[PDB]
Amino acid sequence: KNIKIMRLVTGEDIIGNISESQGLITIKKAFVIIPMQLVLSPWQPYTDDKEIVIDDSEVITITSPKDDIIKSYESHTRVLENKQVEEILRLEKEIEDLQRMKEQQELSLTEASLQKLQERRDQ
Amino acid sequence: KNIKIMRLVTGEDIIGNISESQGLITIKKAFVIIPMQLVLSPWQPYTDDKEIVIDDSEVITITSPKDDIIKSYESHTRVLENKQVEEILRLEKEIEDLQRMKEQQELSLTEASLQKLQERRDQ
Amino acid sequence: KNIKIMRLVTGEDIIGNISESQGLITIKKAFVIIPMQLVLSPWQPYTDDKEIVIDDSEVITITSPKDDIIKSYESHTRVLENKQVEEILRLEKEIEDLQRMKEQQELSLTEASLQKLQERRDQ
Amino acid sequence: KNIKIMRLVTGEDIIGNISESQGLITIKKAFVIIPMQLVLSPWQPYTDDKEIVIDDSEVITITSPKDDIIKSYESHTRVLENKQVEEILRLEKEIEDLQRMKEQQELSLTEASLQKLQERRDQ
Ligand SMILES: [Ba+2]
Ligand SMILES: [Ba+2]
Ligand SMILES: [Ba+2]
Ligand SMILES: [Ba+2]
Repeated sequence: KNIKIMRLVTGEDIIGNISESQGLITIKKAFVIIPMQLVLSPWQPYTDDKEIVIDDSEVITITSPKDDIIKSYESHTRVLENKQVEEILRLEKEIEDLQRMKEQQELSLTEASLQKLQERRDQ
Repeated sequence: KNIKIMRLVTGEDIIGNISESQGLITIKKAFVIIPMQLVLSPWQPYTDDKEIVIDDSEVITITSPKDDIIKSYESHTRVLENKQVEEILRLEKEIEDLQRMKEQQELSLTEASLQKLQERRDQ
Repeated sequence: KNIKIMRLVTGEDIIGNISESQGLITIKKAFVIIPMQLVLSPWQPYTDDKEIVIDDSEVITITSPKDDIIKSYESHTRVLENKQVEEILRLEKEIEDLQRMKEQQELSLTEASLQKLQERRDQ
Repeated sequence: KNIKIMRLVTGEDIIGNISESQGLITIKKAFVIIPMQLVLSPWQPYTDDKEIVIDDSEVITITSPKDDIIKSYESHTRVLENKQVEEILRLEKEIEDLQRMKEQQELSLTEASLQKLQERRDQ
């Protein structure tokens, strides 16, 4: 584990897990720090990739942060995971309930209705 | 097929498929006729059984109806089946969409998060 | 266990545990279903008998219900038992407290007062 | 086919078909993603070239996107083509109608008028 803040050539502050292998660096769980206490936002809200590879030629400064920001970052990154798991449980329960109710509703049906059901499902 | 209206000892009018075997009669797709044009309602809205067996000692009159009521009954009994099939398709599509979205959401997860997911699902 | 709804000659819907032995049937934990969701009420609120015996000649239809009503009936029949037990605990605690307080109050008394107490209790 | 979102040094998000051959990359059907649901806009609205060649030294991150954005991008890129074809049909029909009407109008003319027509067309 290695948490190091950095400043991008664009002019923004990125905090996350860093790995510097061969110049090009790998970033995990990156967060944009908005100056405003502190506010953190997702860096790449359009991708699900765990790691993002960038080039060291496009980063200005890489430095270790103070402990308060470390605590805030850890708290935020565990709250997000907890909420994600809670939503997964909610979705699974709703899916199970809907499937059971649909099964019971479909159970009471006639033969011709079942044939029409199959035909329209095929269509 | 045999459609015969009847009047119950309670004082209500039941229309549906009738079968008189050994005194006790079997009724399918029974409908209560409300005097008000004509209005039909389900007879036993708390059961999913296709056939209901009653005793001939508890029915006053059993007579064949006119053609207009036959047409209305057939129209209503096909509209109900059509709506039932449409709702079955709606439910199946919603279930499939929800399952797919939950699968994609669960795909992006970490190992420790997956372990916590499994533990809480077991609980 | 056997839950079957039935319709009485009076024109009401009874749900509960049923046992058909020799024509005459035994009913346990009967509930009147009021058409209004669903609302259930006690059938015989003036008796404490667990089982009630009626005659099959006085019942119109006996049919198995759908699963939603089964779930509602089970929930209601466990909530009633839970509330009954809670009230039993409340009454026992109140009785114990009152008895203890009366005992301490009676402890501080004189001999002539005790004799008058005994005489008036005898009266 | 290969759809990968990327972030430019300018600070914008480009989604489209990507091909990385020799460092310099080729982009087809590029779209600017405006953060606002999602909104997509054309990247180069002043050129008709199918492919645009850029340099990898001018791109920060290249990552695969999630499925929702893929679906939205495919829907938008088929709607645009459908509308383009519809407009082509509209224009062709209008041109044919105008040409036919002009032909019929020109048919009814005199010899001297035809000579003046030819002279002024030559001018
Ligand atoms: Ba540097
Ligand atoms: Ba009779
Ligand atoms: Ba009977
Ligand atoms: Ba690069």
